[PDB]
Amino acid sequence: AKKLSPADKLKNISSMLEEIVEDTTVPRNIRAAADNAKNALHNEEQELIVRSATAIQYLDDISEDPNMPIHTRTQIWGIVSELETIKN
Amino acid sequence: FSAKKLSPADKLKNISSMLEEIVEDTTVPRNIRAAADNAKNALHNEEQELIVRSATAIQYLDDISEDPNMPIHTRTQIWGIVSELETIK
Repeated sequence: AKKLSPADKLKNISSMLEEIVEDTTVPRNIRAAADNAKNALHNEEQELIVRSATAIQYLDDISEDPNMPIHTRTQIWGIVSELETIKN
Repeated sequence: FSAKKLSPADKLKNISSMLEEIVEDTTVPRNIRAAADNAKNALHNEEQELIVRSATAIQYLDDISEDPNMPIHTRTQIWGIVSELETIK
């Protein structure tokens, strides 16, 4: 009857982020934004909800970019929605 | 200004597609696959407004989440679908 642990959620989100970072079809700056978001989630000086908010902001900032591929936008939406579920 | 975002239509499409993935997934208990189809059809219940349909779909998935037989991969897929359903407003 396992629920998903905070560690598992962060690992899943980070993998979704690395999927964008490694999608060499994606513009450099968007890949950079996803890696910043990814690194934000591993800031050990912050608790999870503060890391999550930080990562959300890096992702919202880039969502404003004119050359984002349709597939990447759907991906970011999923990552952000998952980030917003993180509580405690 | 509102942010560049997916349309509600596109969110629903993407959620339905993710649900269909579990439905067609043979490694999943039939009851959990049926729950994911139930959730998917709940989204197209044009009898209700979007908030209620989303919640109904979430409810199907939350009810089946307490199933001890659920595979790890499916649990992650459902967390993603629920998260996205929760943004439907």
